[PDB]
Amino acid sequence: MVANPEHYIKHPLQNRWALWFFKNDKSKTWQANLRLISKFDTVEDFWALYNHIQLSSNLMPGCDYSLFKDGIEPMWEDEKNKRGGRWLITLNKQQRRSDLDRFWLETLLCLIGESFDDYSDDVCGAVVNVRAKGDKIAIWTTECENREAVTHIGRVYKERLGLPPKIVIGYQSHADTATKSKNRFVV
Ligand SMILES: C[n+]1cn([C@@H]2O[C@H](COP(=O)(O)OP(=O)(O)O)[C@@H](O)[C@H]2O)c2nc(N)[nH]c(=O)c21
Repeated sequence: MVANPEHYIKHPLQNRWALWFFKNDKSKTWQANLRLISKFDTVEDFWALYNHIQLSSNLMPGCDYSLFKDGIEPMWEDEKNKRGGRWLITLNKQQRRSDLDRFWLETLLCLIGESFDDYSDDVCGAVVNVRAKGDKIAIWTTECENREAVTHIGRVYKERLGLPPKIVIGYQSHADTATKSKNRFVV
């Protein structure tokens, strides 16, 4: 009689997120090809978007999805990414059907669930690149000199995906990727 079961129509997330899509439309430049699909700030709206969008393993080669916090564009040029970098995970051709979709959904849940605790503010978003040569998934962070935040993020993320502990993943600064002719950290 006292303890009435309570329920909620919406369950807000701690941050608002935006899903971006990149298509290699050869009539446009790189930046013009990076477009905002939609924003969400609740569990219900995340699942409504995820269940009704094309899987990463079904995208054409050269396409990308990105989930970034509201106000952060998924590019090195953004103020919140300029001094940052990314933890990069590389997949071979065999892993497209077996790992890509599982890894990306686990990455999305990692982000929206704030799995990095006190280093949550260092997280900017994640990107999945679908490529014929090999797929890639990355988590983008705001400051490549914050070693404690970067390595905590990397360690929690690598363990979450269930990656074998013997093969390392690297963290590349965006300033180094933008000038490539090199990893700052490994985990
Ligand atoms: C993420 N990123 C990708 N590029 C361009 O995309 C190219 C390839 O970057 P990629 O698509 O991340 O890797 P890929 O080698 O598997 O294709 C880079 O050499 C840049 O020309 C980018 N170009 C700009 N301006 N800004 C970015 O944030 C950015």
